[PDB]
Amino acid sequence: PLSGKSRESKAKQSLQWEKLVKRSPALAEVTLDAYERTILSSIVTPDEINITFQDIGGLDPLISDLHESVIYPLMMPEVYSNSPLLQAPSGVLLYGPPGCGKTMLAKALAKESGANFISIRMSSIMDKWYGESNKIVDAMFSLANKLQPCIIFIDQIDSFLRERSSTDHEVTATLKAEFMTLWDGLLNNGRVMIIGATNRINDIDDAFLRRLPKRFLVSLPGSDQRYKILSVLLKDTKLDEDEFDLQLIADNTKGFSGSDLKELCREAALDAAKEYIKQKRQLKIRPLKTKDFTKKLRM
Amino acid sequence: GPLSGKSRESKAKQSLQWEKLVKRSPALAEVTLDAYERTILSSIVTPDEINITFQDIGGLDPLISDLHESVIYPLMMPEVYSNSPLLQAPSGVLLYGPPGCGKTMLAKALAKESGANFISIRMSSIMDKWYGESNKIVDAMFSLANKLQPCIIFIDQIDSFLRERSSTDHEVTATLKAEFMTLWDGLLNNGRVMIIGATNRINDIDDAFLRRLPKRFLVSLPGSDQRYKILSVLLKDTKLDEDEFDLQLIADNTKGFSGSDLKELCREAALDAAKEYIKQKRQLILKIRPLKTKDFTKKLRM
Amino acid sequence: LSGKSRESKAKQSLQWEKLVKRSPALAEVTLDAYERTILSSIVTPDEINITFQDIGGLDPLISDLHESVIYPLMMPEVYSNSPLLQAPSGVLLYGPPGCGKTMLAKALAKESGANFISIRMSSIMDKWYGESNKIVDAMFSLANKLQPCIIFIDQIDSFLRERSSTDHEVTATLKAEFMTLWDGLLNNGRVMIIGATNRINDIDDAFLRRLPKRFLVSLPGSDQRYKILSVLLKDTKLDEDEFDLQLIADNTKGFSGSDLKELCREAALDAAKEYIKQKRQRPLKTKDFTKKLR
Amino acid sequence: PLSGKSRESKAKQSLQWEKLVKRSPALAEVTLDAYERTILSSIVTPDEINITFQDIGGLDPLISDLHESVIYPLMMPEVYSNSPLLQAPSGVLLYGPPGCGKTMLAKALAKESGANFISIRMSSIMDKWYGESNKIVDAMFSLANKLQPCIIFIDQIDSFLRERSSTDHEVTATLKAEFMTLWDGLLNNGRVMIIGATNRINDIDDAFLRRLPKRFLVSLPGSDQRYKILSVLLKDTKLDEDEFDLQLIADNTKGFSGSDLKELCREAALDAAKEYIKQKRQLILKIRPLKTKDFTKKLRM
Amino acid sequence: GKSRESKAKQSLQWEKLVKRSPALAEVTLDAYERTILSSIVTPDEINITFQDIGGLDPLISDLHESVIYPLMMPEVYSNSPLLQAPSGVLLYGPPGCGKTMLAKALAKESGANFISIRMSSIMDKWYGESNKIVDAMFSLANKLQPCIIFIDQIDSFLRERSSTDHEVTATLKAEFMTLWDGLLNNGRVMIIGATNRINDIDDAFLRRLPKRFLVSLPGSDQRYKILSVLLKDTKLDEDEFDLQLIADNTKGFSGSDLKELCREAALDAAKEYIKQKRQLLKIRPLKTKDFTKKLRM
Amino acid sequence: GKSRESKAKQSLQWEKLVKRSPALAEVTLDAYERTILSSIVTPDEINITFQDIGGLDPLISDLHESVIYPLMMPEVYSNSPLLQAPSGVLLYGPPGCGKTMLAKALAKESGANFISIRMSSIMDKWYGESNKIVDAMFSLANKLQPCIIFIDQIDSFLRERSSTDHEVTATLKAEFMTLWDGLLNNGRVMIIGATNRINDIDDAFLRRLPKRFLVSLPGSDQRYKILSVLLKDTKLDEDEFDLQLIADNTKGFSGSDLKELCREAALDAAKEYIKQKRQLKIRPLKTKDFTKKLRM
Ligand SMILES: Nc1ncnc2c1ncn2[C@@H]1O[C@H](COP(=O)(O)OP(=O)(O)OP(=O)(O)O)[C@@H](O)[C@H]1O
Ligand SMILES: Nc1ncnc2c1ncn2[C@@H]1O[C@H](COP(=O)(O)OP(=O)(O)OP(=O)(O)O)[C@@H](O)[C@H]1O
Ligand SMILES: Nc1ncnc2c1ncn2[C@@H]1O[C@H](COP(=O)(O)OP(=O)(O)OP(=O)(O)O)[C@@H](O)[C@H]1O
Ligand SMILES: Nc1ncnc2c1ncn2[C@@H]1O[C@H](COP(=O)(O)OP(=O)(O)OP(=O)(O)O)[C@@H](O)[C@H]1O
Ligand SMILES: Nc1ncnc2c1ncn2[C@@H]1O[C@H](COP(=O)(O)OP(=O)(O)OP(=O)(O)O)[C@@H](O)[C@H]1O
Ligand SMILES: Nc1ncnc2c1ncn2[C@@H]1O[C@H](COP(=O)(O)OP(=O)(O)OP(=O)(O)O)[C@@H](O)[C@H]1O
Ligand SMILES: [Mg+2]
Ligand SMILES: [Mg+2]
Ligand SMILES: [Mg+2]
Ligand SMILES: [Mg+2]
Ligand SMILES: [Mg+2]
Ligand SMILES: [Mg+2]
Repeated sequence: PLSGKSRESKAKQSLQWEKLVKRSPALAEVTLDAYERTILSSIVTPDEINITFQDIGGLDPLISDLHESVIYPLMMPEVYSNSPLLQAPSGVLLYGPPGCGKTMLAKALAKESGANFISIRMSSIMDKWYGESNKIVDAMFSLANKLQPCIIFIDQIDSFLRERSSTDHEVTATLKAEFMTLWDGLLNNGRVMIIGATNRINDIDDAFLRRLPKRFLVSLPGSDQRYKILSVLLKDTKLDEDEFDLQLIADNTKGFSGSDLKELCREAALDAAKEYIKQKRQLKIRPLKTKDFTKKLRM
Repeated sequence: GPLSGKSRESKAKQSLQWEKLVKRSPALAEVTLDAYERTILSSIVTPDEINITFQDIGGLDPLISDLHESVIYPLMMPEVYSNSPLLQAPSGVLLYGPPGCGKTMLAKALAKESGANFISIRMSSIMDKWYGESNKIVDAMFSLANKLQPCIIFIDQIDSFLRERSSTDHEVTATLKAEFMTLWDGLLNNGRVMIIGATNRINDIDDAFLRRLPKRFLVSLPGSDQRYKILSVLLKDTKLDEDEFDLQLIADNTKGFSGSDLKELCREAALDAAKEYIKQKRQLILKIRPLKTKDFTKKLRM
Repeated sequence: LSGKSRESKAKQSLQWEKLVKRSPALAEVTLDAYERTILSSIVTPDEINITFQDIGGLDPLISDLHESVIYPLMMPEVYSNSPLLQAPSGVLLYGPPGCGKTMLAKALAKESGANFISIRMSSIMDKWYGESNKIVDAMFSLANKLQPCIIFIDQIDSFLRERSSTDHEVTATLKAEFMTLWDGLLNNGRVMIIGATNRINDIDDAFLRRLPKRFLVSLPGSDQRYKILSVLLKDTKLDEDEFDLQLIADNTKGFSGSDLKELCREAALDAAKEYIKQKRQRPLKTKDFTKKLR
Repeated sequence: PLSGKSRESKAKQSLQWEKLVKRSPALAEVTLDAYERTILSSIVTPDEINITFQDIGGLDPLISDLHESVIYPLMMPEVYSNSPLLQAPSGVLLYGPPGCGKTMLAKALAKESGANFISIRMSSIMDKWYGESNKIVDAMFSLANKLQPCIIFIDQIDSFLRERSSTDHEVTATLKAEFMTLWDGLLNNGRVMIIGATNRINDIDDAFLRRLPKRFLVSLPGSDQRYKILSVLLKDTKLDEDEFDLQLIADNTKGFSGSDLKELCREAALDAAKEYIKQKRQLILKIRPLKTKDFTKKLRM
Repeated sequence: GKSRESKAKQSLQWEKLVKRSPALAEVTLDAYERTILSSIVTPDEINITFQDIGGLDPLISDLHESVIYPLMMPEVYSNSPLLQAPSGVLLYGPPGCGKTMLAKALAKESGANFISIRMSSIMDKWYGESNKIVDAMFSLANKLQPCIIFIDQIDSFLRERSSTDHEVTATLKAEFMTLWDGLLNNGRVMIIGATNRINDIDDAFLRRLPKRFLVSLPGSDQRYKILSVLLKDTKLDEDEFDLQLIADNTKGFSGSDLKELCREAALDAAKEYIKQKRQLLKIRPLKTKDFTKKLRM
Repeated sequence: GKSRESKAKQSLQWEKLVKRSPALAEVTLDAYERTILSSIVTPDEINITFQDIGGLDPLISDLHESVIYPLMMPEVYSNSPLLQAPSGVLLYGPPGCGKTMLAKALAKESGANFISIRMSSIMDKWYGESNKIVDAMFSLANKLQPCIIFIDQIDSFLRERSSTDHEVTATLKAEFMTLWDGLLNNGRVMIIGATNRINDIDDAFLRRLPKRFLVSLPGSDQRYKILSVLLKDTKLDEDEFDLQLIADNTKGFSGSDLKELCREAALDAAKEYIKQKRQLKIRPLKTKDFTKKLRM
């Protein structure tokens, strides 16, 4: 193990295992090894994510495609048992320009999708002790198999699954080989699926990119997609009907990512409520206007 | 006395795999093992654990027949070949090629249909942080493969295990790979042990390890007829349209598609064609409509 | 790990005690070993001599930075009415060198009231395998533990370089880990990562999106040069009639804040050499400034 | 605890000891330590080897040089006792490209040469327990001295004797230092010679390379050498009297190692006889004589 | 192991056993059996009811239906030979959960004669004394026919056999394996074990413990039941006290952790009354707030 | 054990126990119990008051009202069964703080019989002797009913159990777990332990230590209080001496660091008086002596 020895890590693992058993009572009889228990600290429950698929704007076709091709085949195998071709992908890639909502879809998958979610970082695998990283990867796949509808999420997967080179470190090379062997090898994986989000799809190795067959292009939002982005972002605000012209705001945000639109919303909200902020600091928020956004917009 | 592989579930897996091996070959009941060989026993792959036969791999029929006549028959039927010393099975086999073209499929078919005892070894079973334990693990792997006399030591992604040795290589990894070369082809040669590897990067393998893999199978990208064969195999046990489905057009337009790409395309086509049935069943919780060429070519890029 | 050194352990204990004195609620907080090593990089108050009143020219940028960064972060009760009023996840200071970005970070460290972590590439890279990623993860977990926290990366162009094949494996996986913790599945608390850079094109786009609030600390305007000269020449004897700051500001064309500092230092030093000579054996005037001007 | 705790290990050690005493009756009076008993499992007898010096083709000058400079100075010291310089080397390095015949020569030294053979491996040397590896190395040298004409063969010796650095393990550092001391130190090994085989000679430490002073370069075969290797491999195999032309195959196999030629011969015999095995498998008469085309169809030409 | 206090304890336990079961009277005991008699646990020495263990009701029911009733009432199960009592029982799990509570309730409410043996009574410095002690333990257990031999933290006694073990430890383990299941099999004797490290137990020793109970960490409803049991005969506020909130917010808590939390909460709630009593009505009824001060949410 | 000096010490401790608690008379102790009796410490041997621990006043009060009063005054806490004393107490934190100081103050004036055991007493070479020693330790602690068994540096004794541990250490730990919380539970016996490495302690052993006190490094106010306590019964200047400056510049210091600083400052301030005495009063302490050694 050599990572779940600390008392805080053991407490985290017990919390996550208790949550998993509460969600799936059949997991009570499932026993884990020390390395699998080390992986348990990477289990991410729907309670940790405060983000629903409803908070995703401009990706409704992508969400429906993701559902009907990924979520339901993984989560409803009885429905899809008419043909053996109706299966969940062995991997899923969410690739696109930065700020368009790949990790948003990952958070919604952690929350809304029934699948147990393991979000694994490189730091939780790379161990300086010899041969520990490969055992950690093997136990991650073993634990994902034991929690049978599991999703292994690797954020920024381009670095994890980088094109193998002769200059790669030995432990990294054995890590990548072990991941390729367990991901698709002699021994099949039962309803275990790997999800990756990345900005550079070309940095991913060809043999790793092959193991991510279902790829979702979370591209820069269109005009309508920006309209839905703004509608989702300015939820739970004033949004006066006469003072606000959302369509003009959406068309003025040419080449704007979702994170940039969040920044624009935050700036406009801070500027519009600044008088109320000063009054509250000394001791209502004015309706949001197109003037505030247009002042913050370049146009 | 290895410090790893002594877990209770690991011991249960070793007992189960040994039971399966003894049931397959009753002569192995008298065979005794050391503890390190018992930890190697967890990597034994028994034919019931594999769902893939040689009939499930399409477009590699010349390769499959060549693999049979040059690898499987000289190893599994030595009495037929016991007339010339040059008719012996190769000491190693390399299935190399672009990703997704069917190397693990051939490994699965070798584990199932060949009848050789199969050890699929991963590096996490070999690397041990304790000093001189990886070498003992490798020695036990070769000793166990010699005890189960017709054996295949399969190492998937063997280009990482048998990578080009260098001065920057780790000490334990260097002695591990040197021990692997010594046991693979050295003094006291193995009886009927064959080491099969699968790589995407053949040029990453060391020259000495490569020499020890004299039989090389290039599982290259499929051609038009080969892609038709893969599409026909993948679309078996599935309702297909009559006088409307054009598999030849799909195979022709899938230029550069590996077998995994065709598998994903077939999966997506089945998901698209059955979507109305999926909705109807979800409402409950006709049948799947026959797959047309328009269904395949909708998402197929030309 | 750097926590083996006796001096490093003493520094970590001193920084932890300063943090606990600042925030008494941190007494019950336990830290990992890697977070303890990150504790050596923490810049508590009463170490920085730079105040927000010590920066001239960029006072509108100071007020904008306050109202958009410090108050949203340090006063969540005022901004808690709406979920769009939270502090930015990242803040960028970019422009030409010598314009006061480092003082802006220093005044933020002294005056904002949030715990300040100043990290560097040299203090983040480790010799062993996987220790850099664990160190980055501990940095983010520590910044979450000290709930109002500002992580500073001076010369953030090098730390957040655009990813390419020429980058080392350790650096690439470090940057990916930084991305994952900065904006990933697990939302951070009131953690803000701030960097000062000279080149804005060297920053990765996926790291630029993580710095939504960008402040252009550019070359000063003429009124800004006047404010800079007034701040720099404070508590200094100046002539009531001979000294005139207007033409000093007007003649300084294409001069940054560091260049204005250099001009002020030379003008003060040529006059103070006479005082040193008198000691061995006069207010500052404009003519000394104009002599060095070209 | 000590290594080799298996009952099969005890059976192997006792069998090898009985073989050694049968070969040389003088060894019966020699008592062994526990670690020397564990080293006894690495004893290689000529009955375990089926490769003689006649099975190695294209290396006749190297084989004769190896004999007259290594085997005869060691196995027949009476002849060489006239001069103190006429002595066996402290070590022998068989280095070269992979597949060229170094392990063939080691097998032939184990079989034909009368020296007791210790084919040691790193799995029988390295031990996790403290100080056991050094005692194993010491007892290896003690046993080699007891079985007085002895060859300690370490295959892939570039990993055992790799260039020492500050990054090596403490156990390996003391292991290498103990091997260095016993190999060439104060106390003199009588007729113990350490033969090594490697592909990377440059990976060996200079202080260990100087302990392997008789170096044999088993290089890639020439056309004459390839002809001899093919003639050796194709012996006791039916070949065509007229259509078969070995010289053309030898000329066309440029850069082919001995292993490459062995694989070529194996696949040529498989494809040439393929009608015979098909009939036999149908049943379950005569193998067709091998022709030039059988090697040509498997060659690049 | 002979001393005046120990001899008095042995005599007291023997009269307790004789008064409990008249058949056990007029039975000759060896000196080593007499020494083993000091480890006999009687029902009055245990203050734990089966009702004092909450959150394990399926485990209590399974224990009664598979362990206690087959051992205690063979007459009901006499029709089929397959309904016999287990040779051994293992109560394994993480520390904190009620393995010792289960063992205490077995010592009090199963009705079997109980031998709670410890390593001090078994291990003996002199030659061959420990094996004779184990032999006498099994002989005494056979003499009191419905006997339970409870070895708490049984992973230390039944640890995996190795060469590094002492000669006397290996002989002890082999003697225990021989008497546990060998020739001349025992009567209604069951060796109940409790441990945290099940993997440390030897394979043959685990084989001799067929019926294994996993007393895992409590779930939310099990925590609610444990908190309800621990707060029995304790005044609780009618409206302020919310036990479900405390059960849901004590994630990862074992039963011992809940006991300590309840003790600390009671102390904090009754601090004012305790100070008033020390310097001179009743303890203040416990609220949710008292537990949430100590809670880390 | 089984020595003339050892038996004399055991007899002396037994007379001290019977003198303090008259009900302990006519109580028979086994040979191993008599051996454990040499580890009994008494208020005479400990010359440290709870008032001699500065800065830890909230910890002192918490320790009192949650440990000492529930253990030594059971009549007050009688009505509610949940008001019992903890089965164990752990004092953990960085070295230098008052963990042993707290243990000494508990040994003096908590009123409990104290067994300050060390690993030389418990661990024995002979077979089964250490388990019998632990059993007799618990039997003696139960006999002296309000007892406290203090094990300084308890991380080593209660370390995480492993199969690579010696069989006697594993058996010793299992016996300690069984007697600490098992069948036939102890009376008013509490196991207090001090450590710097709480993470080294086993999960079952840490479970058996429910009450845990973090004696962390002193703050500025705590440093002032510790300096005031350490500089008691010594002469300090009325005008030159200011404790707040020294407490401010002693950043990151523990109590031990302050004790050594105070000792160095006292030596340097009394150096000339000591030289005069060696040739043949104490100069009042000023801030110059403390800030001279201080590196700020
Ligand atoms: N489809 C969307 N719906 C709603 N908000 C969105 C959407 N896309 C982006 N955003 C906003 O922009 C932010 C982008 O964060 P996120 O982590 O999802 O980006 P990303 O696409 O994964 O980028 P990167 O991989 O570079 O981190 C979100 O937190 C949200 O505030
Ligand atoms: N010739 C084929 N016939 C049928 N299916 C195939 C064929 N080739 C590949 N596939 C499909 O591709 C999937 C992946 O297994 P495959 O054997 O292709 O991996 P691989 O070729 O070893 O590539 P990698 O080295 O990247 O693992 C299989 O599930 C299989 O369904
Ligand atoms: N507004 C200002 N008021 C006073 N001095 C200033 C101001 N701006 C810059 N300076 C001077 O510029 C010098 C250069 O440091 P400064 O903080 O400006 O660097 P910077 O803008 O962060 O540049 P870089 O990225 O090259 O480090 C300072 O030492 C300071 O004297
Ligand atoms: N000179 C030769 N004559 C006949 N056969 C040869 C010759 N060299 C090699 N071979 C064939 O190649 C096979 C392997 O050769 P060998 O094991 O000696 O390789 P090597 O030179 O030791 O390389 P490595 O050090 O990588 O093992 C032998 O079984 C033999 O049949
Ligand atoms: N299921 C439960 N119901 C009620 N109280 C419990 C339960 N489990 C534990 N407790 C409380 O916790 C205390 C300790 O529990 P117990 O003695 O069963 O643990 P243990 O099995 O000895 O731990 P270990 O596994 O470390 O030996 C008991 O005094 C009891 O009050
Ligand atoms: N709170 C305090 N008030 C006064 N003096 C103190 C205090 N804490 C420590 N000291 C000084 O430290 C000395 C004892 O230190 P102590 O042994 O308690 O440290 P510790 O934390 O127990 O060390 P360790 O954990 O390494 O055993 C005493 O002589 C005392 O002068
Ligand atoms: Mg992202
Ligand atoms: Mg594959
Ligand atoms: Mg700067
Ligand atoms: Mg060789
Ligand atoms: Mg217990
Ligand atoms: Mg102490």
